[PDB]
Amino acid sequence: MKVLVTGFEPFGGEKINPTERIAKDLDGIKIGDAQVFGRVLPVVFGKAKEVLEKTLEEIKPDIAIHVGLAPGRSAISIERIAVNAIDARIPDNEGKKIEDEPIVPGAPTAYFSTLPIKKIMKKLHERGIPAYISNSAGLYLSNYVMYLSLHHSATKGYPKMSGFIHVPYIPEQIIDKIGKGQVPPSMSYEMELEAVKVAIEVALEELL
Amino acid sequence: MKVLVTGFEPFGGEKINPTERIAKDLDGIKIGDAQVFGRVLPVVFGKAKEVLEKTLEEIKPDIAIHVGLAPGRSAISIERIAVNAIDARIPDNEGKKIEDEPIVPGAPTAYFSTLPIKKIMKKLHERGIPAYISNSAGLYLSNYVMYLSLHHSATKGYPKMSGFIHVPYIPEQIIDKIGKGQVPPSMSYEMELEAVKVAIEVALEELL
Amino acid sequence: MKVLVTGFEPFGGEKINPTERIAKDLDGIKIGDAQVFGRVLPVVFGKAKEVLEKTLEEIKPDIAIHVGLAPGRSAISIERIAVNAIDARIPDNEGKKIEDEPIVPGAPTAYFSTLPIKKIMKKLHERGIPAYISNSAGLYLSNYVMYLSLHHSATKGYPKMSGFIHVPYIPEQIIDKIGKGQVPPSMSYEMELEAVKVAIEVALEELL
Amino acid sequence: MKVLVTGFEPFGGEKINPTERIAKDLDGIKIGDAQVFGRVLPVVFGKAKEVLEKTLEEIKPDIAIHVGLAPGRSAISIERIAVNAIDARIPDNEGKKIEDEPIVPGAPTAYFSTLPIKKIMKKLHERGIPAYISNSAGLYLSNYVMYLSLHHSATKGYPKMSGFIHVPYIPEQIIDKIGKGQVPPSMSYEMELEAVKVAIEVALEELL
Repeated sequence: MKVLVTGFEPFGGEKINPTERIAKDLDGIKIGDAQVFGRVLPVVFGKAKEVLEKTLEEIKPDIAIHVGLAPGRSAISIERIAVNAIDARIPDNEGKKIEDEPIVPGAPTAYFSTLPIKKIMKKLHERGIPAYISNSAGLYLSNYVMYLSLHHSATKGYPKMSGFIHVPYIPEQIIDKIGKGQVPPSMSYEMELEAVKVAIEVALEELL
Repeated sequence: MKVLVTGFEPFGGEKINPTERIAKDLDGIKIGDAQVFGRVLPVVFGKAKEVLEKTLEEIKPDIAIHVGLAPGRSAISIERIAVNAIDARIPDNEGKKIEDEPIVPGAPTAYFSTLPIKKIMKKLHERGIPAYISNSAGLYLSNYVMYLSLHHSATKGYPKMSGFIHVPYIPEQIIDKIGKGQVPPSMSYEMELEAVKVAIEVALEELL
Repeated sequence: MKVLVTGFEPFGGEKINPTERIAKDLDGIKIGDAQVFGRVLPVVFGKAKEVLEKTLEEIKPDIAIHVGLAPGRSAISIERIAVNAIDARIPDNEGKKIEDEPIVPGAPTAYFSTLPIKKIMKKLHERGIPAYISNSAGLYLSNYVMYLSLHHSATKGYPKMSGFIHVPYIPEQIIDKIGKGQVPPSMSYEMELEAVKVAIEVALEELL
Repeated sequence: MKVLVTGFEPFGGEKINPTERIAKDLDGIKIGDAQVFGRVLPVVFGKAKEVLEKTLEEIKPDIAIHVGLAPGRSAISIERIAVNAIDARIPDNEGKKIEDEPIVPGAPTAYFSTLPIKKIMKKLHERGIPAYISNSAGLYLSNYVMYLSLHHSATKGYPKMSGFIHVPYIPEQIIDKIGKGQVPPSMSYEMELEAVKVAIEVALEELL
């Protein structure tokens, strides 16, 4: 079994992205039988697609789990739908703000996630990790790589399970927002890392 | 040196209060030289005063730090003011909802906290624990024991340093609010317990 | 030109639904040349589809604008996507909580709204009405009638423009939440009614 | 009877302050028998005190009602306590950020508002205006003029009733926050202006 876990580099003035450090910490580990591969994608439209399609070609994983920073979210949000659109409020890391573009012209409006999302969520809960089902992943880079990967799954037969997990801020990133009058929700790094490993595990008890 | 730490029992339909477990975990420990005493107060107007005045009489602490559950807060809130008023929205644990009462008739409108609150906050930050100064402690039981203790300090000469710390929900308490459509901020138990020990330590580097 | 405007009856313990009163206030009026029809649908899965398909059959409108109460929203939210799913958190008004059902089995995952949503939003703004594009309509009755209507548009050729608008609470509904410790955003009735007539007007300058 | 109503000029990057326009709209009107005077104060520490003490000297009002913009509040908040402290997060309009200063050295820690605040709140509610009792006015300019005026009342015998009202944003100010990714609560200008006149009226049925 081969399992891809991606995370992103820091974007829009974040000094840090907790998902980069999750991609890197799950890289090369094995959950029993299954090899896990962890890769960090650019927050750059175009380049992220390119890098993601090479990686899926090269590893050809059975389960792909894409992870992102969802600022101001208070729990682990498990994504239900990727939609065929970019409408970037902020620019990707190269300066490209893209308003109202399809991701794949002619490809479906939307794709549902193939991860067992309610089981993942229920498991997280009995681990005492607060989690819920999100119904929008935005229309920036999370939804973009969440859509391109459910599309390659549909087009090429692999990955077999694909989806997206949004994690809160970690505590160490809150303490300079406090500074400009703001205190967002956070979640410890350790809870987040564990949440994406509990996810990998209910994905494997399902995907055969 | 003697240090009191209080926490409260669960109130208003919480199954758990993280501050009860913090009172109990700091009880009997020693931070160097200083003995720490941890006591859990009732969320019962009247009875909490009684219990708190006996304890301050019996231990006669140099530093008193009172800790409470602040539901929906996203960070450790360090309290600046206790005010002379009850206006309970919900009832205390015995059924007493008290609207617009003074705590001590004739006593001052307000008391400022004697804890080094900005230093505490600054230390918490460099520990990567998100923290801020709160300017209202409500007008229920946190403000009641926060005022009664700044009053005994003013009346009797001890404690020398007194204040209040509000902690978020812990994660294990969020997962049934998710159930009734709500996901509040949470903070890990371990971050909270550490935050109140980093507080005890900057209090002692100050109080001589 | 014929224009359908729907609103819903009160649901889940709301004493009132502002959209029922908007359906009823735009009924029978004319914006120039165009006749406007206002109808109130049930918040009852099944029955709402039935009632909505009869109405579209009987009026055969060129523009259909479906309006709902979005509790806790602070502005007029103009909906981008209806998705093929019910996952009701609360029960519809008859007692049916439906978890994970398709609306139309075999029909597309999603439909984009055919209303000129950015122009509507930009117009609202220059009218000083705060408005934004929402990317999820839930998976209760708003998304259900928002999807059934973009599906009849796709299946039957009419309506030509279809979409959904979510309005805040009106002020008179906030004052009893204050009572159980909550104060949600509200918007005046009059701002809301005006917002859906500014919408009808940029829809008609577009739809020929 | 003489009634002072103050409002503030725009501060910290607000293009507008709705309270300036309320001070100006109630100026010179009469509620029956009672003359109402409306004055706009600077958001400048020092200068606001000066201007407010001249005005109270010159009008010598029986009721003073001080009104301010509370950004991000969703309802009319009626203030309970002015406290003797500045701790400005942002600078006043002249560049002075003042951290941890007393307003009046030697004067009381706090003052309770003399307005009949629950009656005001109850009346607002039966007018369908959402309103609640706030327990902190910040430690910038609202709390500063809210304290200076409860202090002149205590020192000089007039005003007889004094307090502070915090109003939400008005809608026209929300539409450029939407732009930088934010949509705060708003309240229509008209609801706000009416709320401070319903206040003046329950203050006069009380103050003799």
